[PDB]
Amino acid sequence: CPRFLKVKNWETEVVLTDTLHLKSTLETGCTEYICMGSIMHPDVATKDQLFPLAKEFIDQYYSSIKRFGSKAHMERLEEVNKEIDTTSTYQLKDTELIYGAKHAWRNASRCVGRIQWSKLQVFDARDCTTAHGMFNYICNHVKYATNKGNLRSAITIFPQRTDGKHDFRVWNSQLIRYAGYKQPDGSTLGDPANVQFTEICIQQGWKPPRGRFDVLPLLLQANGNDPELFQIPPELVLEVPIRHPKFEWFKDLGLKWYGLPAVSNMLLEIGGLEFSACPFSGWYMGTEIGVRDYCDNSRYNILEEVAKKMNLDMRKTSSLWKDQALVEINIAVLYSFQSDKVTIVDHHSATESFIKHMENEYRCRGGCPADWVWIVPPMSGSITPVFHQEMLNYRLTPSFEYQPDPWNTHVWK
Amino acid sequence: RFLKVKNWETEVVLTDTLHLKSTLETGCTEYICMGSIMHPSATKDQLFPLAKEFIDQYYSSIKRFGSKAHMERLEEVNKEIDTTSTYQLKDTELIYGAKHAWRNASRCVGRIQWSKLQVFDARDCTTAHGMFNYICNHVKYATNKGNLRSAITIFPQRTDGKHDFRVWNSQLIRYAGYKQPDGSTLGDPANVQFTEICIQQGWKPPRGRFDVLPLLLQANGNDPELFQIPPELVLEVPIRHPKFEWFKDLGLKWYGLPAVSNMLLEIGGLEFSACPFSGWYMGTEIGVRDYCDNSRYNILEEVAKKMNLDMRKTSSLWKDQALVEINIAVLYSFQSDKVTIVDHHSATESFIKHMENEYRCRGGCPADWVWIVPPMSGSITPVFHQEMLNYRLTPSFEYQPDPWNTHVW
Ligand code: HEM
Ligand code: HEM
Ligand SMILES: CNCCCc1cncc(CCc2cc(C)cc(N)n2)c1
Ligand SMILES: CNCCCc1cncc(CCc2cc(C)cc(N)n2)c1
Ligand SMILES: C[C@H](O)[C@H](O)[C@H]1CNc2nc(N)[nH]c(=O)c2N1
Ligand SMILES: C[C@H](O)[C@H](O)[C@H]1CNc2nc(N)[nH]c(=O)c2N1
Ligand SMILES: [Zn+2]
Repeated sequence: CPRFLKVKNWETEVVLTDTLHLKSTLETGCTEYICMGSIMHPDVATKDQLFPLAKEFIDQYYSSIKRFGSKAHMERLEEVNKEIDTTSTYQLKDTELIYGAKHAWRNASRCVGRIQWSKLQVFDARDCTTAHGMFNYICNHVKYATNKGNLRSAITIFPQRTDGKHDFRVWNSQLIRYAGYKQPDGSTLGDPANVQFTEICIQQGWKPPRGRFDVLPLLLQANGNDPELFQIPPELVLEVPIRHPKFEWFKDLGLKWYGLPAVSNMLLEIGGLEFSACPFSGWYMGTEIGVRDYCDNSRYNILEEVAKKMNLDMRKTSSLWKDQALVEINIAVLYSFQSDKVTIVDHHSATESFIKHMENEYRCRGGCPADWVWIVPPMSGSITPVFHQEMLNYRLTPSFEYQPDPWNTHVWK
Repeated sequence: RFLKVKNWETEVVLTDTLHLKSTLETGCTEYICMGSIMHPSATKDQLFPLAKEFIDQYYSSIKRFGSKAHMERLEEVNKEIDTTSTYQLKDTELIYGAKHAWRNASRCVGRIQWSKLQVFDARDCTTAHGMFNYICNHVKYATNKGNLRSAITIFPQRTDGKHDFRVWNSQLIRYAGYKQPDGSTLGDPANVQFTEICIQQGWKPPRGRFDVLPLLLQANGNDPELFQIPPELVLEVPIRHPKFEWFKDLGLKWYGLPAVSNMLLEIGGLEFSACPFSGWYMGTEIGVRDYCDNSRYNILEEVAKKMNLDMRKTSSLWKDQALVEINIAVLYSFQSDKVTIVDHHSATESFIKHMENEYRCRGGCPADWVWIVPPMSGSITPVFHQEMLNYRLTPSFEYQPDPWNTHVW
C-alpha cells in the first residue's frame, strides 16, 4: 500500500494527508475489483492468536502515555504474556479498559459525533455475575447518561467472552426502543422494525400494553444463561413529545420520542479481548428521529399524514410535497428537544463539528477513518460540509463490531 | 463468489454475478475503501487482447459467438493492429460500445434509458471548425425544442497522444465566471479559470451573471479555437415559483441541455478523447448543486431572506426550508416550459426498477451509491436503502486530464 494518501474537500479545496491507514487491522470487505462501501454488514481466540493482538494494543497504550519502551511497559507485556500462557486469556487494567473504550469510539468510522471521543464515562461492570446485576448496572447507566436532560456519553462494559458458551448479552439492539405489534389484518402498531423482538419478549412472558409507544423491557443474558426480562423504571426513561413552533396541529399527531440513544448490540474489541455486551450512549442528531424513525416507510411512516395536515398538493411527486413535510417534521423534532432542555444537535452543527474533528485528527493522529455513506445526513445532504469531503474508510482496533443476534445463536438450557 | 445486495426498506435481495467480468481496479483494497474519492488512482501487444474481449462480448450480445462473422472480424483486427498499431470500429460496434459505456456508468442514475441513445459518428472530423459543426448539430438534435433526447457525438480516437481531439469545455453549455476587483465573483465561480482562458483567447465577455461560454475546440492535437454557439440553439429556462411571486424577481435562469464533454470514452482499447454526451436534467443538479453549493451560485441566504425566515440559529433549519422551495420552482419552471426534467423521486424509482431489470437479465448493475443518492432528501428516495455493488465494466466513460495542463501551444 502507498504510504501517504490524499483526501480533498471539493468545497474548500483543502487537501489532507493520511498516514494512519497503514495501521489498518481488519478487512473492509472491498477488494481491488469491487467496492462494498454501501453494504451495511459486509469458538474463541487461541493463545497463539492472542499474543500478538495483546502486545499490539499494549504497545499502543504505552505509546499514548509517553512511556513506550519503559520499564513499566515491558513489565506489563511480560505480565500479559505469562497470563495468556497460564490462563489462555488476560485481564485489562482499568486504565487500559478506559483507553480502549474511548479509542473504539475514536475509531468508529460510521460515527459523526466523535469530536467528543475523549469525554466518555466508562462503567466497569466486569464483576457482574447475573442478569439482575446487569439490570442494576444498566439502570445506573441510563440515569447517569440521561442526567435530567443534559445528556452525558457513557459505556458500561460487562464481562468479556471466555469460551463462547458463557457470553453476556443485551438482547435489545438499543436500550430504549418502542414495541411493534403485527395485527391479523396485516397492519402494524408501534415501531414495525421491532415486531420480531417484541414477539420474543411476549413469548418470554412480557405483558404487552399494545400501544403506539411502549418502551420495551430489557432482555438480559448473563454468563451464557437464558435471558431474563426486566422493566426499566418509567421515571428513568426521559421522553420528549413532538410539537411544532408554528403549526398548532402538530401536537395532535400524538408523537413523542425517547431522549437517550444507546446501542447495546455491538461487540467491543480491545487487545484481542471480546466484550460481547457493552452498551454505549451519547446524544441524538435530529435527523435520526425526524428523517429515519419518523419517515422511513418501514418505520412510523408519517409523511402522508403530515402532508395532509399541511394542505400540500400530493398528486405529482414534483410538487416535492414529501420534501416539504420532511423539513417541518425535523424542525418540530429539534424544537421539542430544545424546549424541554434535552440535549440534541442538528445536522448542520454536527457535520460542521465533525469536519473540524477530522482535520485535527489528520493534524495530530495522521488520519481519521470515516464512512461517507453513514456520515452524510439522510436529508439536505449537499448543504452540509461532509458531502463535499473526501473520506478514507478503514478499520482500526480497538473497535465496535457487529455480532450475531443472540436469539439466532442462544442454546436454550 | 456470488454476491448479494439487500434493499433494507423492501427486503428484496438480488444476486450479483456480473462483477466477475471486470478487470479494471476500483481503487479500494481489502483494508482501505476509497468509495468517496472523486478521482481514485497503448501498443500492439496491449491493444489486441482488449480488442478481442470487446469483439467477443459484441458477438456474444448479438447471439453469434464463434460465427464466421466473428472469426473474420478477429483476423481483421489482427492485421490492422499489426500494421497500423491501432484499428477502426465498425459502425454497429461503435453504437454498441457507446450504449454500453452509458450502461456501465456507475455514477449515473439515468440508466433506465441506456439503450435509447442517438449516436453521431464524427470520426471523419479533421478540424475545430468541423467539430463545432458536429457539436451544433448535436445540441440542436438533442435539445429538440424542449423534448430532449439522449445523444453522443464521437470524434476521432487517440493515435499517439500528440494529435488528440479535445473539447476544452468540461460541459457543452455553462455560464461564465468573473473574478471581481472587490473580491466577489460574478456568475458561476466554478468556471472562473476557464472563462479567463476564453477571454485570454479573444472572447469578449458581457460580464453578466448568465453568459453562455463559447466553445473551445481542439482538433488533432492542434491549438484550440473559439466558437460561439448560435443563441437559438441554446435553450434556457427562467426560474419562477408557483406560489412565491417574488421568486421571478431573483433573476435566475439555467440552460436546458446537460452535456458532458470532458470525458474519455474507451471501447476495445480505443480512446475517444472527444465524445460529448447529453441527456436531460434531474432537478436537484440545478436546485441543490448549481444554485446552493457554497462554491457555486450560493443563493440560499438570498432566498431565505425573501422567505422571511429566522436565520440566527442553524437549528431552525432555515437552509433546508429554502432549499426545498428552490427545487420546487426549478421543476415547475421546466415543466411549465415543456422542457424535459425529472424529479429526484421519479428518477430514483426508475433507477431501482432499472437495477432489478439488470440483475434479472444481466446478473448485476454496478452502481455508485455516493453518486446515485440525490444531494437532498436522501433517505426518502428508494436508492438510499438500496445496497449497491460498485465495479468497473468496459466500455466505460473515464476521466482525463484537463487539456490546459498538458497542451504544448
Ligand atoms: C455523544 C453524542 C453522539 C452523537 C451526536 C453521535 C452521532 C451519531 C450518529 C448520528 C450516528 C448514526 C446512527 C444511525 O444512523 O443509526 C452514530 C452512529 C454510531 N456511533 Fe455515534 N454519536 C454519539 C456518541 C457515540 C458514542 C458515545 C459512541 C461509542 C462509545 C458512538 C459510537 C457509534 C457507533 C459505533 C455508530 C454506528 C452504529 C451502527 O453501526 O449502527 N457514538 N453516531
Ligand atoms: C437521459 C437522461 C439522464 C439522466 C436523467 C441522467 C442523470 C444523471 C445525474 C443526475 C448525474 C450526476 C451528474 C453530476 O452530479 O455531476 C449523472 C451522471 C453521469 N451520467 Fe447520466 N443522466 C442521463 C443521461 C446520460 C447519458 C446519455 C450518458 C452517456 C451517454 C450518461 C452518462 C453519465 C456519466 C458518465 C455520469 C458521471 C459523470 C461524472 O463522472 O461527472 N448519462 N447522470
Ligand atoms: C441499525 N439501524 C437501526 C437504528 C435504530 C436506532 C434506534 N434508536 C436509537 C439508535 C441510536 C443510534 C445512535 C447511537 C449513539 C451512541 C448516538 C447516536 N446519536 N445515535 C438507533
Ligand atoms: C463535475 N461536477 C460538476 C458538474 C457541473 C455540471 C454543469 N453542467 C452540466 C453538467 C452535466 C451533468 C449531467 C450530465 C448528463 C449526461 C446528464 C445529466 N442529467 N446531467 C454538470
Ligand atoms: C444501503 C445503505 O448502505 C443503507 O441504507 C445505509 C445508508 N446510509 C446510512 N447512514 C446512516 N447514518 N444510517 C443508516 O442506517 C444508513 N443506512
Ligand atoms: C466527496 C464526494 O465524493 C463528492 O462530494 C461527491 C459526493 N456525491 C456526489 N454525487 C453526485 N451526483 N455528484 C457529485 O458531484 C458528487 N460529489
Ligand atoms: Zn470500497
